[PDB]
Amino acid sequence: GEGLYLSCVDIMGWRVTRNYDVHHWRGLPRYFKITLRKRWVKNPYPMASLISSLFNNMLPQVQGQPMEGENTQVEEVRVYDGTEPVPGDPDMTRYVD
Amino acid sequence: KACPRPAPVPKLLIKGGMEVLDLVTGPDSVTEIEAFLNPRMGQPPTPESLTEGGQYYGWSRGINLATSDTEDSPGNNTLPTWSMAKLQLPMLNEDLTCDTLQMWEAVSVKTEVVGSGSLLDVHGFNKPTDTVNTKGISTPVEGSQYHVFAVGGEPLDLQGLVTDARTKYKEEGVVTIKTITKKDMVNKDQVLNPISKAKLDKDGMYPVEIWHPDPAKNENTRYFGNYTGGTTTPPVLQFTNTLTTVLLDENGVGPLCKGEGLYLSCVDIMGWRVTRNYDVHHWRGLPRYFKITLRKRWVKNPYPMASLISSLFNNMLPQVQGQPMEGENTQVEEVRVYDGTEPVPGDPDMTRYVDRFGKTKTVFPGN
Amino acid sequence: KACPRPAPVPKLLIKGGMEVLDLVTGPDSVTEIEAFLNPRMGQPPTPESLTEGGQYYGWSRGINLATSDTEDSPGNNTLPTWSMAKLQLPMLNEDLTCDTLQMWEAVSVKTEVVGSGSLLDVHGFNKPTDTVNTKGISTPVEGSQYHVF
Amino acid sequence: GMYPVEIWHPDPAKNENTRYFGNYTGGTTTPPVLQFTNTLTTVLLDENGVGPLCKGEGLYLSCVDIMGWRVTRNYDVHHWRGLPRYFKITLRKRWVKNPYPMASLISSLF
Amino acid sequence: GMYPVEIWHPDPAKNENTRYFGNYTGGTTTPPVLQFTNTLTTVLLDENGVGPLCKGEGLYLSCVDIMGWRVTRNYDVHHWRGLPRYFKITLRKRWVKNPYPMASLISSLFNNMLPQVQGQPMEGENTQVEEVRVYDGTEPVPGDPDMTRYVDRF
Ligand SMILES: CC(=O)N[C@H]1[C@H]([C@H](O)[C@H](O)CO)O[C@@](O[C@H]2[C@@H](O)[C@@H](CO)O[C@@H](O[C@H]3[C@H](O)[C@@H](O)[C@H](O)O[C@@H]3CO)[C@@H]2O)(C(=O)O)C[C@@H]1O
Ligand SMILES: CC(=O)N[C@H]1[C@H]([C@H](O)[C@H](O)CO)O[C@@](O[C@H]2[C@@H](O)[C@@H](CO)O[C@@H](O[C@H]3[C@H](O)[C@@H](O)[C@H](O)O[C@@H]3CO)[C@@H]2O)(C(=O)O)C[C@@H]1O
Repeated sequence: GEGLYLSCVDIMGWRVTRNYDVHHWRGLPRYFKITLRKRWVKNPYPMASLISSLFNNMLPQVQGQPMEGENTQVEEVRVYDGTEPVPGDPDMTRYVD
Repeated sequence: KACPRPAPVPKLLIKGGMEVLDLVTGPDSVTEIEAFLNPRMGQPPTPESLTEGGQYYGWSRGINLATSDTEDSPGNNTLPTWSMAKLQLPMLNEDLTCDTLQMWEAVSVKTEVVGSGSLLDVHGFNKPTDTVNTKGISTPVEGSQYHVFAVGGEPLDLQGLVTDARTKYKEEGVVTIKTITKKDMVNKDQVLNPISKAKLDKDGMYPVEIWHPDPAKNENTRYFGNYTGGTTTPPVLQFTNTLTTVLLDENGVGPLCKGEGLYLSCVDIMGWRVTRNYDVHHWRGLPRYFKITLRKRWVKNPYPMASLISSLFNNMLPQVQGQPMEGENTQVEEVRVYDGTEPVPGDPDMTRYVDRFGKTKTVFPGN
Repeated sequence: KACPRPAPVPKLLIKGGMEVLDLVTGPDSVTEIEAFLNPRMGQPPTPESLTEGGQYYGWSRGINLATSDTEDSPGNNTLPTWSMAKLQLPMLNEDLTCDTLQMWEAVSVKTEVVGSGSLLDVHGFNKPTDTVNTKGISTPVEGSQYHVF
Repeated sequence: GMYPVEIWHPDPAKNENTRYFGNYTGGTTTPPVLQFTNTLTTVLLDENGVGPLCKGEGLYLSCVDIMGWRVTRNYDVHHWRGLPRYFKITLRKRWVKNPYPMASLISSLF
Repeated sequence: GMYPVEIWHPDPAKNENTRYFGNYTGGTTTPPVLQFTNTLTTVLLDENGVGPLCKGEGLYLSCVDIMGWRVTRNYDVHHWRGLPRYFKITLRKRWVKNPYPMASLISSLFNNMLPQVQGQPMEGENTQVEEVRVYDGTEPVPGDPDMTRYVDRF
């Protein structure tokens, strides 16, 4: 954002009324002195995400079936980048019952 | 040591659900997505109890007829609807530098409808073979069938045509030509209403009885299927894990998911199952598998940065409402532009224009 | 370092409707024209009221049978007929000084008959499956079919 | 919408600048079948890579799509259904020789 | 001869090392059809030129052949027939990378230097494992690193 988020709590305890046991309680305030600088990072963002945003504008909203979620009807996915010599049993990893 | 080196097969990085995608891939790195759509025609999933919904799940409820020519109102479960979904994919990279970006481009896809075996159940209470002594086989699914599907980089563009523009479709819970174009149907819809065009924005909603893959002059979906009419007509199907198909286009392209989503759409009527109580001819469908193979393709960005960048920053500005320097009553009487420096002309009230290409000492007004 | 170069594809020049043709298309230009013809067999368009024309538009009206080997009356609305049309492209030649003119040549064509789904309406009023108790399905289109173009 | 199919046919002339096709599928109960596809293109190109030539800048599409009889729950009013057809005509510019140089009467009525 | 066909189907698992093919031809009176012939062969060869590799050292043949029903001239007791299928497989010897980690074998005996544990869920639908990240290389610092790689989370 360009935001600095301070957050806190400072309960001291119960203030008790000479009346009864209205233990209604007290807290104090807090000071902050942030020392901050300017640091170069790599843009986390893909600018034409907005071009994509545009496509998501011109492109209607669907209801449509579950291809994400808990009952996703996505059965499986695989990704391949390289070339590995034919594996024996491609799928044989950590055996646990 | 040099134990002979096995054949080179493409190396799987990781498999698993959609999240596997999350992982940076690289740029040649392909993704295989198996998934499927369940056949939603009529009775919805929700009445989970096989008593309350009788579990007609994946079955046209009953077949709601018509009064007579005058009145034909179907039922919202006497109505098989276009089944579909959208796969949401990761965003890939940019290069505002060379103004070029990469997209999710589908290539091939194997698909298969499953459950053709199910239509070998021949007990149960359908009309028996021999009605008479009430014996035989409880008659298999038969009747018209239809399977069609598509795969696209945007939803399916469709077109409505119907049998009788008078059918009393409900305004409620289904998308009809009306629901889309407010007004009612006309004989035109009934044949080729160039107006009656929608998008597959919903699901289990536009019935197939109406909406059809419209061969819009334009498309980023590949689709196909077929009709097979009839009443007794035998159901026929293809069990195979062998074949792939090419979403690739004529220029070697396939679809490209604009909006990092992939769109699957399809329908699979097998035909009517028939009760004994009566000829409550209600129909069945089967689910469909999908194995989409899509790669990363580098494409020329379409619309110019500025436009977006600065189209936005101009939409940020205070909206002004004010006098017309536009439209049909511009309070602007005139505009000229100069850059050069010709030597004095003659007629100072001369004009100048440029047309579909070039610039002209406008005709001496004297035509 | 450089720029990735997307695959080469035929560059669109303009798209829209017939007006587009007007563009000085050059010579190796290409034109894609999508159009469609409505099936004018039987009932003509015109009576738009689905009560007066019943809206049989896109249907042979009734079946004007004949009287006998001697007598056979057609009934012009009991008669599916050849549907056609003409696209009027633009004129291409202009320099007559040459013994070389230029003209429009058709190359290929995708085509598709649409709406086979329509025939999935099994309710409505057609002879039922079960005539007897008047039940079943208002029996779909069936019969000889013919498609040509 | 005039010449009825029941009468007129694509006469295979000696000569033709049109490509045509289709088929009959006779029958009474005969089920209908159709082809939904986006994918396939057809070539009007001829045996010499010529395809048609819009002599007279006209392009002439023509077709007929009978599907069968819809039979009224009544009597046996078999009135039959038809469907529409899309066309994506792909066409280019071809070059030719000026025909007019065939002088006055040398071609006139020839 | 247990899984009734009536129920079970060749599931196109995302993954497969089998080649199946078949068809359903429905109907009540539907006429049978076949192909008496020893002429052509079929390739189980995979997309990458592989074909099945008998994992285990087995070759698995599976099939079904309903021809339709034989109807008793008695009543209307159909009870259908099927025929046998022959197979002629052609197999070669192929080289692959080793799949069997002896460490598993030997460390199958490691979970015996310790017993079996019940204990809370760290795999399931209740994995009290809220999170895992794996890091390997080094990149300069990014802004928001947990970037919503999906368009809709915007
Ligand atoms: C076991 C059995 O007989 N199943 C029938 C059912 C049942 O008769 C009942 O509907 C569910 O227990 O009918 C099926 O068809 C029904 C379907 O066409 C629906 C469409 O809305 O209507 C049912 O009758 C309606 C009637 O048409 C409406 O006017 C009325 O308001 O409600 C009635 C039902 O209460 C049809 O019978 C079905 O699947 O539900 C067909 C099964 O074979
Ligand atoms: C719902 C229904 O059954 N519609 C019928 C109609 C209706 O009976 C009609 O619309 C009532 O106005 O009849 C249809 O058949 C007609 C058709 O065969 C035509 C062919 O020309 O003839 C009609 O009778 C004619 C008669 O032959 C003429 O000589 C006379 O001039 O006019 C009569 C009609 O008023 C048939 O009834 C029809 O399409 O109109 C078939 C529909 O299914």
